[PDB]
Amino acid sequence: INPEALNKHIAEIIERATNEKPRKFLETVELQVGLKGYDPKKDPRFNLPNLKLCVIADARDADRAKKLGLNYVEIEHLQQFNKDAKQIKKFAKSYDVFLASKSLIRQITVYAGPGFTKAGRTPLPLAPDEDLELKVLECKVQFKKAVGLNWPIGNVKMPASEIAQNIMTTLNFLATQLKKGWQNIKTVYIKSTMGPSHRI
RNA sequence: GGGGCAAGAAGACCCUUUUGAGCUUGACUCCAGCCCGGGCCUGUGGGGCGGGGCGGCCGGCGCAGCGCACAGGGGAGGCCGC
Repeated sequence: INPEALNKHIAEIIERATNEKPRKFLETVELQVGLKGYDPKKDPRFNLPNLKLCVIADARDADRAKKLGLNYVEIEHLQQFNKDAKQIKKFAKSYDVFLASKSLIRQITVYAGPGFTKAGRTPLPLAPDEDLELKVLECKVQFKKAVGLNWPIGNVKMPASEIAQNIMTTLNFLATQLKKGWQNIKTVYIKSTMGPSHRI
């Protein structure tokens, strides 16, 4: 049950991995959970709660975004969205997670903001005075029709004790989401990006 | 032998009764009988198939695109010269 020993090995295999390593300990850690007593047809589905967010925002949010290092955009490609509809698929893939503006809600809501979600991207509302900076820090369950759920503990090189806190939070939450409870999950795995999986 | 509505015989016809019986069925509720399955009786052996668990490995076409994309993640570089 103790996941600490398997986490302790993670640093050891990291030695030969190398990798792209953006704010990663030479890789990204993952939690892969198998499932039992559940199928896509029935409905106890629940959606609940380096890394990046697309700052589709306005003045000040843009100024902090260049200073932080996040891409910032407004009406330039808003109108160009009318010119190309593939443009909304191109920019949704361009940013794994997105970040809308509360002030700039007006322009995207009337336009391609739900179009962004047609490909599958909904940006997160941000007034510039509210800290776009601390929203990054804020950054889940998704049974839907997927029986097998894999999430990333993160490109975390942070202490293994923090790593085990997140390995636990997801796990108690997954059971809280599963009607049987902790006995609806067949397997729990912890692994490096190109490295092998280790159990709980 | 006309009458004594002469005598038998608490009409056996037909009604009534929360009164019966015999028979019937595809009435309601059932019982023997029988058929069927498993347990017990009930020993001493030899096999074979299938499930579950494990456990290797192999696969999967609307073409749009680059081709059969099984999917959930990681992932821009690893370790394929990819």
